[PDB]
Amino acid sequence: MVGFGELKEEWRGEVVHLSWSPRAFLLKNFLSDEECDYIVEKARPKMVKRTSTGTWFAKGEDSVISKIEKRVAQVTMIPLENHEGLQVLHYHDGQKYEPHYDYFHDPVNAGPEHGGQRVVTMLMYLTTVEEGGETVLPNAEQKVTGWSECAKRGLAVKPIKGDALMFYSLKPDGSNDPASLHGSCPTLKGDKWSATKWIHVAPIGG
Ligand SMILES: [Cl-]
Repeated sequence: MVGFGELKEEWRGEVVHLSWSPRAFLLKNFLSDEECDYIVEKARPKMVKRTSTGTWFAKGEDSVISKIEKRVAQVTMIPLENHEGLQVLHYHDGQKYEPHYDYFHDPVNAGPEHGGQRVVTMLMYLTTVEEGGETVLPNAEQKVTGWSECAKRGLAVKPIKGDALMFYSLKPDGSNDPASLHGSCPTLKGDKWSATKWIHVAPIGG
Protein backbone atom coordinates (compact mmCIF):
# COMPACT_ATOMS: atom_id res chain seq x y z
CA MET A 1 0.00 0.00 0.00
CA VAL A 2 2.16 2.82 -1.44
CA GLY A 3 1.53 5.23 -4.35
CA PHE A 4 -1.96 5.00 -5.83
CA GLY A 5 -2.60 1.47 -7.04
CA GLU A 6 -3.86 0.44 -10.51
CA LEU A 7 -5.68 3.09 -12.55
CA LYS A 8 -8.81 0.93 -13.20
CA GLU A 9 -11.72 1.61 -12.55
CA GLU A 10 -11.26 5.12 -11.08
CA TRP A 11 -14.31 6.76 -9.50
CA ARG A 12 -15.98 9.41 -11.66
CA GLY A 13 -19.08 10.38 -9.60
CA GLU A 14 -20.58 13.78 -8.81
CA VAL A 15 -18.49 16.08 -6.67
CA VAL A 16 -20.29 18.86 -4.84
CA HIS A 17 -18.16 21.75 -3.46
CA LEU A 18 -19.74 22.54 -0.13
CA SER A 19 -17.63 25.19 1.44
CA TRP A 20 -14.49 27.28 1.21
CA SER A 21 -13.91 27.55 4.93
CA PRO A 22 -13.35 24.84 5.70
CA ARG A 23 -12.48 23.33 2.33
CA ALA A 24 -15.08 20.58 2.00
CA PHE A 25 -16.47 18.45 -0.75
CA LEU A 26 -19.32 16.01 -0.82
CA LEU A 27 -18.60 13.04 -3.09
CA LYS A 28 -21.94 11.53 -4.22
CA ASN A 29 -21.85 7.74 -4.42
CA PHE A 30 -18.23 7.43 -3.49
CA LEU A 31 -18.94 3.83 -2.32
CA SER A 32 -21.33 1.29 -3.70
CA ASP A 33 -24.12 -0.08 -1.49
CA GLU A 34 -22.35 -3.48 -1.59
CA GLU A 35 -19.17 -1.90 -0.34
CA CYS A 36 -21.02 -0.17 2.50
CA ASP A 37 -22.66 -3.41 3.58
CA TYR A 38 -19.41 -5.34 3.25
CA ILE A 39 -17.71 -2.91 5.65
CA VAL A 40 -20.54 -2.98 8.22
CA GLU A 41 -20.69 -6.85 8.18
CA LYS A 42 -16.92 -7.08 8.60
CA ALA A 43 -16.90 -4.43 11.29
CA ARG A 44 -19.76 -5.77 13.36
CA PRO A 45 -18.22 -8.81 15.07
CA LYS A 46 -15.20 -6.60 15.97
CA MET A 47 -17.02 -3.56 17.52
CA VAL A 48 -16.29 -2.30 21.07
CA LYS A 49 -17.95 0.55 23.10
CA ARG A 50 -18.62 10.89 22.21
CA THR A 51 -20.19 7.49 23.07
CA SER A 52 -20.42 4.91 20.28
CA THR A 53 -18.53 1.78 19.37
CA GLY A 54 -15.64 1.48 16.99
CA THR A 55 -13.06 -0.67 15.35
CA TRP A 56 -10.19 -0.30 12.90
CA PHE A 57 -9.07 -1.98 9.73
CA ALA A 58 -5.33 -1.83 9.13
CA LYS A 59 -4.55 -0.01 5.87
CA GLY A 60 -4.62 -2.70 3.15
CA GLU A 61 -5.85 -5.47 5.46
CA ASP A 62 -8.69 -6.52 3.22
CA SER A 63 -8.95 -6.63 -0.55
CA VAL A 64 -12.47 -5.14 -0.77
CA ILE A 65 -11.47 -2.20 1.47
CA SER A 66 -8.08 -1.88 -0.25
CA LYS A 67 -9.80 -1.04 -3.48
CA ILE A 68 -11.63 1.79 -1.70
CA GLU A 69 -8.38 2.87 -0.11
CA LYS A 70 -6.80 3.21 -3.55
CA ARG A 71 -9.93 5.10 -4.69
CA VAL A 72 -9.42 7.57 -1.83
CA ALA A 73 -5.76 7.96 -2.67
CA GLN A 74 -6.58 8.80 -6.29
CA VAL A 75 -9.42 11.19 -5.70
CA THR A 76 -7.41 13.19 -3.11
CA MET A 77 -4.17 12.84 -5.13
CA ILE A 78 -2.28 11.89 -1.97
CA PRO A 79 -0.14 8.73 -1.94
CA LEU A 80 -1.13 5.81 0.25
CA GLU A 81 1.97 6.06 2.45
CA ASN A 82 0.34 9.18 3.95
CA HIS A 83 -2.89 7.27 4.90
CA GLU A 84 -4.08 5.60 8.08
CA GLY A 85 -6.34 2.54 7.93
CA LEU A 86 -10.11 2.69 8.10
CA GLN A 87 -11.83 3.52 11.37
CA VAL A 88 -15.45 2.41 11.56
CA LEU A 89 -17.85 3.89 14.08
CA HIS A 90 -21.44 2.90 14.84
CA TYR A 91 -23.96 5.31 16.48
CA HIS A 92 -27.56 4.87 17.73
CA ASP A 93 -30.13 6.30 20.19
CA GLY A 94 -28.90 9.82 21.02
CA GLN A 95 -25.22 8.83 20.47
CA LYS A 96 -22.99 11.52 18.99
CA TYR A 97 -19.58 13.15 19.00
CA GLU A 98 -19.15 16.74 20.29
CA PRO A 99 -17.67 19.14 17.74
CA HIS A 100 -13.88 18.64 17.64
CA TYR A 101 -10.68 18.91 15.49
CA ASP A 102 -8.75 16.07 13.75
CA TYR A 103 -5.40 17.86 14.06
CA PHE A 104 -3.25 18.33 17.17
CA HIS A 105 -4.50 21.67 18.61
CA ASP A 106 -0.81 22.42 18.80
CA PRO A 107 1.06 21.42 15.57
CA VAL A 108 4.47 20.61 17.12
CA ASN A 109 2.78 17.48 18.49
CA ALA A 110 2.53 15.64 15.21
CA GLY A 111 5.99 14.20 14.49
CA PRO A 112 7.69 12.74 11.41
CA GLU A 113 6.69 9.15 12.26
CA HIS A 114 3.02 10.03 12.28
CA GLY A 115 3.44 11.75 8.95
CA GLY A 116 2.95 15.21 10.38
CA GLN A 117 -0.45 16.83 10.76
CA ARG A 118 -3.65 15.23 9.40
CA VAL A 119 -4.50 17.16 6.32
CA VAL A 120 -7.57 15.43 4.85
CA THR A 121 -10.47 13.59 6.50
CA MET A 122 -12.76 11.56 4.30
CA LEU A 123 -15.95 10.56 6.13
CA MET A 124 -17.72 7.69 4.45
CA TYR A 125 -21.40 7.14 5.32
CA LEU A 126 -22.13 3.43 5.35
CA THR A 127 -25.90 3.75 6.11
CA THR A 128 -28.64 6.35 5.47
CA VAL A 129 -29.81 7.67 8.79
CA GLU A 130 -33.20 7.99 9.36
CA GLU A 131 -33.51 10.87 11.84
CA GLY A 132 -30.74 13.29 12.96
CA GLY A 133 -27.12 12.13 12.70
CA GLU A 134 -25.84 14.93 10.49
CA THR A 135 -22.12 15.64 10.43
CA VAL A 136 -21.89 19.22 11.67
CA LEU A 137 -19.13 21.76 11.20
CA PRO A 138 -19.97 24.65 13.59
CA ASN A 139 -17.17 27.04 12.51
CA ALA A 140 -18.08 26.84 8.81
CA GLU A 141 -18.80 30.08 6.97
CA GLN A 142 -22.35 29.13 6.12
CA LYS A 143 -24.82 27.21 8.15
CA VAL A 144 -27.81 25.12 6.97
CA THR A 145 -31.46 26.17 7.83
CA GLY A 146 -34.04 24.30 5.62
CA TRP A 147 -32.27 19.45 9.50
CA SER A 148 -32.02 18.86 13.29
CA GLU A 149 -31.42 21.79 15.65
CA CYS A 150 -27.97 20.29 16.17
CA ALA A 151 -27.26 20.58 12.45
CA LYS A 152 -28.38 24.22 12.25
CA ARG A 153 -25.31 25.07 14.33
CA GLY A 154 -23.01 24.87 11.30
CA LEU A 155 -22.75 23.47 7.81
CA ALA A 156 -24.21 19.99 7.95
CA VAL A 157 -24.17 16.94 5.70
CA LYS A 158 -26.87 14.26 5.83
CA PRO A 159 -25.51 10.68 6.16
CA ILE A 160 -26.74 9.08 2.94
CA LYS A 161 -25.42 5.54 2.20
CA GLY A 162 -22.39 5.65 -0.13
CA ASP A 163 -21.74 9.39 0.00
CA ALA A 164 -18.48 10.66 1.35
CA LEU A 165 -17.59 13.95 3.03
CA MET A 166 -14.09 15.17 2.34
CA PHE A 167 -12.56 18.16 4.08
CA TYR A 168 -9.24 19.83 4.70
CA SER A 169 -8.15 20.41 8.25
CA LEU A 170 -5.08 22.38 7.33
CA LYS A 171 -4.92 25.61 5.46
CA PRO A 172 -2.91 25.70 2.20
CA ASP A 173 0.17 27.00 4.13
CA GLY A 174 -0.09 24.00 6.48
CA SER A 175 -1.42 25.84 9.57
CA ASN A 176 -4.50 24.50 11.49
CA ASP A 177 -7.82 25.41 10.08
CA PRO A 178 -10.11 25.89 13.05
CA ALA A 179 -12.95 25.91 10.53
CA SER A 180 -12.61 22.16 10.19
CA LEU A 181 -13.95 21.59 13.70
CA HIS A 182 -16.62 18.90 13.30
CA GLY A 183 -19.01 16.68 15.24
CA SER A 184 -21.69 14.03 14.77
CA CYS A 185 -25.23 15.13 15.63
CA PRO A 186 -27.37 12.89 17.83
CA THR A 187 -28.84 10.05 15.82
CA LEU A 188 -32.36 10.19 16.62
CA LYS A 189 -33.51 7.06 14.68
CA GLY A 190 -31.92 4.45 14.03
CA ASP A 191 -28.39 3.56 12.73
CA LYS A 192 -25.30 5.62 11.80
CA TRP A 193 -22.37 3.66 10.53
CA SER A 194 -19.52 5.70 9.26
CA ALA A 195 -16.00 5.03 8.18
CA THR A 196 -13.26 7.60 8.53
CA LYS A 197 -10.13 7.88 6.40
CA TRP A 198 -7.41 10.23 7.71
CA ILE A 199 -4.54 11.36 5.47
CA HIS A 200 -1.33 13.02 6.65
CA VAL A 201 0.91 15.67 5.05
CA ALA A 202 3.92 13.35 4.96
CA PRO A 203 4.33 9.52 4.94
CA ILE A 204 3.60 7.58 8.17
CA GLY A 205 6.30 5.28 9.67
CA GLY A 206 8.63 8.22 8.87
CL1 LIG B 1 -19.53 12.55 11.37
